[PDB]
Order: sequence, then structure tokens, then C-alpha cells
Amino acid sequence: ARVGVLGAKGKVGATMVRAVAAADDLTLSAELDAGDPLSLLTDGNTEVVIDFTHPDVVMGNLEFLIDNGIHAVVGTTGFTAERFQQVESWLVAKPNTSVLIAPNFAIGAVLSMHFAKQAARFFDSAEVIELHHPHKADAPSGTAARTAKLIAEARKGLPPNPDATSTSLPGARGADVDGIPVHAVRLAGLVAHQEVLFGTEGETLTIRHDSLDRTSFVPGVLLAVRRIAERPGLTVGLEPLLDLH
Amino acid sequence: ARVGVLGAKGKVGATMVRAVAAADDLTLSAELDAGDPLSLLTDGNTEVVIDFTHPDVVMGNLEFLIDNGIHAVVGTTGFTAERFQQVESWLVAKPNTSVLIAPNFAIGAVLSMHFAKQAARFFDSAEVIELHHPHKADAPSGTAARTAKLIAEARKGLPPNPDATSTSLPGARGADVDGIPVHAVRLAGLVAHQEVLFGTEGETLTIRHDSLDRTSFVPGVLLAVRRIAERPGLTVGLEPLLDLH
Amino acid sequence: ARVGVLGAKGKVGATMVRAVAAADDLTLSAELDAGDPLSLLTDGNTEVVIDFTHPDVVMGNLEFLIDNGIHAVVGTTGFTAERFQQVESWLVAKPNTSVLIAPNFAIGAVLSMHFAKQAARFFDSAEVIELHHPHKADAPSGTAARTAKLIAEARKGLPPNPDATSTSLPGARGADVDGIPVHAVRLAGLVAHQEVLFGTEGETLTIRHDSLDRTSFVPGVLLAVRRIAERPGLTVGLEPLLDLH
Amino acid sequence: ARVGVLGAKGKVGATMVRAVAAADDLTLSAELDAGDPLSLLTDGNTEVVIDFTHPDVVMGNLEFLIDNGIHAVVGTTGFTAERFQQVESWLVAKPNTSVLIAPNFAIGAVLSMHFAKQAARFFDSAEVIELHHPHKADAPSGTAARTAKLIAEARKGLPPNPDATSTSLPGARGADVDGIPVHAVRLAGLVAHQEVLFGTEGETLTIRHDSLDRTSFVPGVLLAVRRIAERPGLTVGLEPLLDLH
Ligand SMILES: [Mg+2]
Ligand SMILES: [Mg+2]
Ligand SMILES: [Mg+2]
Ligand SMILES: [Mg+2]
Repeated sequence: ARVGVLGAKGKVGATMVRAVAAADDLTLSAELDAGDPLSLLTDGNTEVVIDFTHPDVVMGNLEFLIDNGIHAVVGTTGFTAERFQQVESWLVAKPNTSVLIAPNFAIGAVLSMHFAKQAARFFDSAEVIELHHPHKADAPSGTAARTAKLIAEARKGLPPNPDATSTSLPGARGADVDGIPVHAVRLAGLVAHQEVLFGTEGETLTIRHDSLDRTSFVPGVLLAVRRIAERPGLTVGLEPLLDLH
Repeated sequence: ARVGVLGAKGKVGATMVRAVAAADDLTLSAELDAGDPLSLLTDGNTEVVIDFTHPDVVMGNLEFLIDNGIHAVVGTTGFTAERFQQVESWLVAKPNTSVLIAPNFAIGAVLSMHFAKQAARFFDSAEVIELHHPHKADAPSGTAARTAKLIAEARKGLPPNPDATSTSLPGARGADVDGIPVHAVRLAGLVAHQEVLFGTEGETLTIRHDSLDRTSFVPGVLLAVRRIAERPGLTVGLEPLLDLH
Repeated sequence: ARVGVLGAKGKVGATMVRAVAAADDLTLSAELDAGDPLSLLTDGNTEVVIDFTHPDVVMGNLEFLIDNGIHAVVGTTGFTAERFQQVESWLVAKPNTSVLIAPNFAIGAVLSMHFAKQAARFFDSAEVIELHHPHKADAPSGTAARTAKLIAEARKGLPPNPDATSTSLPGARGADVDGIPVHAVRLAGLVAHQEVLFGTEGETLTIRHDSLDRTSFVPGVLLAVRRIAERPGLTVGLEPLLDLH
Repeated sequence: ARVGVLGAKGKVGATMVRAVAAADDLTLSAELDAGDPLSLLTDGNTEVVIDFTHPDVVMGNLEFLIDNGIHAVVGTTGFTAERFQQVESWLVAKPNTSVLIAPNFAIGAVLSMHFAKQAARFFDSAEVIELHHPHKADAPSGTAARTAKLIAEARKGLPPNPDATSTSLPGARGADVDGIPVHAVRLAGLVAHQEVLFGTEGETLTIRHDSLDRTSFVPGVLLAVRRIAERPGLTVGLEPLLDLH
């Protein structure tokens, strides 16, 4: 497949360039980083584009790709209901163009999240623990928050976690994301890790995702690049491409 | 829902009897043990039956229930392809009767199994650890083997687990269920536990299911009883009833 | 060894009574509850006494036992520096009497605590996770706090846990017991569990203690009773009796 | 302290050179790799030497260092009872020379091992799980074997692990090192990891050591280099220097 990479000197693109170069089945058709015109993509017959450039510029890129029937695997964040609306809009005019926007390309992470979603309604209790290196700026992770919201949403209409706590120390019970405790561990030696715990009297289920490399998103981006074709128009999140729905 | 229970003096039966009683939305309509004549089920307008009676007599029961339009949640094992085929047959005459047969009713167990199946093809490595009380007769557990099978099958066409082992001790690498290492830990204090691990360079995912009670199957049986009507004819395994969209 | 038991109608007492009975190398020589006169202990030539009676009456008992040369395994809490000091005093008059007072008799718990103390100064990061049934009143557990204290103290003079958190949610980082994060998980299905984690760039060490029974203190009490003679005067905490060379 | 490093182009030495160079309190006095005369050590007033050169040459080195009153932190393996005897011998003539020989310099590992040693006699069951990357040649690890031996030795005179297994699959119960099951997991994404499990009815204790870098031995070697002075003559294993005994 003829793959083009944007913001290709930026850490992700650069990595993706390497991934695509190394990869058997795909040929790298264009490597554009900032200061490069977008006409180069069509000039080399780019079918798919990987995009992870800054949020300010993504909208301007997506429009171009859509205009030109260029499939887009997008990893850039900063997307809003209103920005999805917008993309959803451009795609109306080009029904054969696929676009995938995903907050997270680590297959382990995405699976881990989807499993929590599916499990959450079958247990009395659910909590999230997340553990990261002590250089991380924010607590909980983006990923732990989004996870907790999903669980909360999946449990829309069950009782809240039982909990008889009556004296405590501030923070002893973690954060409270949509009614479900997120704990954040920061510990030397760690990279990125998350543990979703469910329990009910008699049994517990625990899902853990550990990520040891900056680079674990690669297999996912590649997956998306190899499959984006199968699903016309806008797809949000990688999970549909994992053929789980 | 008006529920009848067979094998009511065996361990599982006696349990569900308490269970059906305690449950508010359901009433118990007949409780028989081996040898109480089946007729009593219709005598009480039993809609669903829970069956956990011995393998020998299960086929005999299933016939009656299907004959009489009585839905059946069946937990007995010893089911074979040709036995399923048989059941499959009786059901053709009554398209309004639902029957559910499952190897396993612990919701946690069924979920952990399903997640493994769904995850299996996105990682280079997959192993199963099962941990049990030191009084268990067989290694690996029924559940561990079934699980390894599923993973093996979902990996039909990927390379086998990478493994450079060239010198070892017998058993150091555990069992080999269809190309997949299964390790059995036997340890005082434990009940029934299972941990599936998958790995790929840069990321790991682990699913653990812990069962602390004999009675963790109850929620599942109940769920099945509450839902069995939604699916006409034979269903195998609880996971379809865990309504997974 | 000829063993007497106080507070024999409370939960802990009644247990040790069964325990002393079952035990072959030991016989039970008196079992009193609040208000049975102490004299009965000597009336039966009781060598050691297990005490778990309420805090109010413990000092009253200890006096009698020490007066009479009767070794005491004491599990009651509510002990203060000045109460230890008092005990310490009574013992000066009888140098042949041994007394043991411990916050905690679960051998696993005491070991996990000790290991933490010994490990604490060789790592940059240290946190405590405790997980409990959702009916527990207080967060963190008594045991989690004691533990954090110990680690804090053993780290007297190292830098504090590294942590670049600058934006968070209240409680995301758990409690702060003496500079050490303690997180409390409350989850259906669980009993009493605790996981200490230490980390340093390149390596992590984790100690977990799981307690599945009300009755896990029994082996320790018994051990204490069997060993209390080996150490004259007051001993605090079971770990010295775990004979650590 | 005036530190000399041997085999200093070899992966360990090289690393140690860097560590010593970077390290505040120590000055690097000599960097000798193969082809360099040993007189250079004394020529620069080397107090301590780090040695990890090949086993064939170690004996020849140790003799020199001992002769010259040069302290030696040795990481080279291939040591035998008879080779310790030998070193023990050279040291007779120089009572002020310290020598430390250790199979393992990762403080986490050493702690993890020492804890298992101390715990092993207080539980009915003990097993070892070790997990490594799928490029590892041998199963179980050096470290898992040595660990199991220690446990076995510490349990010299208790009943063997209870275990009612009567049908199994070859390897389902792992290896059998001195009566205690070692399981080896090999999984993509992993580096070096070990989990010691103990259990007894009512409670379990679990010790886990994860190692994420080749380089986690550095802090230990440094520790030894900063402390070797405190203990005259031969010390085997790092654990005594961790002030645990
Ligand atoms: Mg290529
Ligand atoms: Mg009822
Ligand atoms: Mg007795
Ligand atoms: Mg220096």
C-alpha cells in the first residue's frame, strides 16, 4: 500500500517512516515534515496517510486528504464533538474515503479498554489503578480517565460501588472519575501500566496492560494502515478494526 | 419466571434451590432429585429448568424438557459433538424451546475466556498460568486447557510462540496444549485462579480471574435463567447471553 | 505447654480455644471470659496465657500474670508508649516472665512488613496499595498505615519519592503517610490484601500479602505461645520470634 | 575511593567505568581491559577493583589483587567450593584485604532471594515462577534455580509441598528443583522477572522482582565498592552488605 507520512521529523512520524520502510507489504510514498507542500502526497500516488502533526494543523490536513480521496490514519488529539462533526461533514462529499481517528494505537491498551467496557456491568465493584514513571506530569493518565468514564458509562443504571468508608485520609480512596476510583502510582523503574479491577462476592477479574516502550503504538498504526480500507467514512477508535465491534 | 430444578440433592442443585428462593423476580416451581418423575415439572407449570444431574441421565431429561416446551439451563458436562447433534435434533421439532448448555457459569471465568480469544491474535506470545488449592486432582484444570485450546485456535495461522530455549529441566516450560504453554501452580490457601498472559515487544496484556467461592457459578445460572428465552434453540456456552455488542 | 485463654467468649478467644485443643503438643488449662476471676489460671498451673480481652481490662490482666510468673501472648491493642513503659516496669520485678505484645499475628503480614522495612532504603520510590472488602470502615487499614510509617522511618535521610505530578485530581495520588503514598482499594470479593511496591530505574520489587480468612492469626499466636519462653521480659511485635538470622 | 576496573571494554566493565566516572564520591584510578599489565593498578593507587573478566583469568587476577592488598568486588562466576577454598587461602596472608564474590548484584534480586529464604519455613507451599524474554537460552534462569535451592534448604525438615495431582500433562507442574516447582514463562515484551509464591491455608505471600534494564546491577556493584571495606576477608554474596546478615 502506498503510504505517506506527515510531520515526519516529529517523533511519531519518524518512527512510522522507519516502520513503513522496514515493513514488507507497504511502500513509503512520501515523507513530508513541516515546510513541505501537501501536493507531494498526490504527486506520489499516496493511498493512505499517517498523520500525527500538532492539532492546529490537522484540520487543514484532513481537509486536503479528504478532498483528494486520501485515506487517513490520524493520531493527533485535540478533537472535539464539533471537530468530528466537521470531518464527518467533509466525508459526505467523498464516500470512498476512509478516515480513522484514534486516541490510542497500542493494541494492548485498546483491548484492555474494550474488555473493561464489556465487563463492567457484571460486577458490584470496579476500580482503576494506573502506574507510571515518576516523570509523568498528570495524575491520572489520560488513558486511566478515559477508561474510568467508559466503565461508569457501561454501569449507567447499576448501584454505585459499595463502600462503607467512614473515616479516611484525604486521597486514601483515589480520584473519583464518574463515580469510579482511579488510583495513580508513580514509581521509579516504571513506564506505562494500567490495571482494571472488578469484583463481586465470590470472584474477581483483573485486566492489566503494561507498556514498556515508547514504540508500542507502531503495530497498531500499521494495523490501521493495512485495514483502513475496509470501513468507509469516519471511524473513531481503533477497536472496530480489531474485528471485535 | 417459574423455575424448576433437577438433581436437587446434589451440591449444585441444592444451591440453586436456595438461589431461586432468595431471588425476588423468580419463584421455584419444582425441585426433584434423581428418580422423582419428570411429570412434576409440567404439574407445576415450570417455564425453565436448571439441570446439573449426572451425564447418564441428562439426555433423558433434555428429551422430556424439549418435548414439553421447557427451556433448559444445563450445567452437566460429558457432552460430545454427537450429543450436541442429538439435542440439536430434538429442538428442530420445537422451535420455541431454548436450551443452554455451558461448560462454565462463573461470569468472570467466561469473560476471561472470551477476552483471551479476542486478544489471542494480536501478540507474539501467549501462555496460561493456573493456580489451585493443593487438593485438586488434575493439572492443568479443565478451564485452563479449554482456554489454551481457544487461544491456539484463534492463532491458527500465526507463527508459534517464539522460544529460544535449548537447555532446560523437564517441565520447566509447563504443558503444551496445542502449542500453548500451560503452567499449573498448586498452593495452599488458594481456591481457583487463572492468569492469561500475552506479550509482544513493547507491551504486555494479562487477564486474571480469581474465584474464591464454590458458589461463584450462581450469578451466571441465574442470569442464564433470566435470559434464556431471548435465544431460540440450542446455545452453547454462556458468552452469547452476556450480550456483547 | 499448659495454656490459659482469656476473653474466651469473644471472637478471637473462642478461636484460640479450639486452636489450643486441636494442637497436640499443647493443652488448654483454663478458659475465662470477662469477669471470671484470674485466680483460676494458677489454680490450673497455666504457664502461658493468650490475651485478647478489651483494652480497659488488659492492664489489669497483665499485672496479675506478671505478678504470678505467667507468660503472656497479648493481642489486645490500645497500647501506648506509657502503657508499654508500665508493663516494662512490672517486669523488672520478675525477670523470668516473658511477655509478648503484638499489633498483628498473621505470619504473612509480619513478614511482609519486615521485608518492606529491610527493602525500604535501597530504592528511590515506595508506595503501598491495600485492598479490602467494601465493608471496611477505615482507609487506609491499620496495617497499611503502620507499614507506611516503617518505610518512611527506614528512609530517614534519603530524598522523598521522586514525583513530577503538577496537575491532578484530588486523591489521584492516594494518602500521604509520612511522605509515602498509600492507596486504598475497596472491592467486593476481597478480604484483606496488601501490596508494597518499591522501584528504582531498571528494577522493581513488590511484596504482596493476601489474607483469605478471619483466622489467619492462629498460626502466629500458636507460634508465639510455643516460643514465648525463649525471650525474657517484654517483646514487642512478633518478628523477633520469627527467629531471623 | 580509588577504583580500578578490569576487563573494561567488556560490557560490564565499560558500564562500571561510566558509573564510577559519573559517581560523585569515587575516582576512577585505572581502566584495564585485556592486553594490559596488572602493575597499572598499583601504579595508580587503586584501593578497590571491580572485576568481571572471564572465569579462566579471574583466579590469576584475584591472586594479584590479594597479594597487593587490593580490595576486590568480583562478579565473575564459574566459582566452585574448591576455588572459594583457594581465595580463602590467599586471604590468610593478607588479613586487611576484603574480597566480595557474588553471583548477583541487582539489589532487588538479592533482597527478593533473601526474603524467600527467611519466609520459606513458615508456609505449607512454595513455588517459583520466572518470566523472561523469548530469547533466553535456558529454563529456568540461573536465578530461579538458585532461589529454589535456598527455599528447599530453608525447608529442610518440613513436609514437602502438599500436592494431590494424580493425572497431568508432562510439565504441567513445572520443573522440580530440590522438591520445589519452578515454572518458566517466556514471553515477548519481557526482560527478567521472578515471582516467589508461598501459601498456607488462610494466607499467601508473594515476592516479585522485575528487572527492566541490563544495567540494574550497577547500583549494587557501587554499593559493594563503597562498603567492601567494612568486612575483612572473603564475603560471599551481596546480602551481608545490605546490613541484613
Ligand atoms: Mg516497505
Ligand atoms: Mg423467589
Ligand atoms: Mg491439646
Ligand atoms: Mg567519579
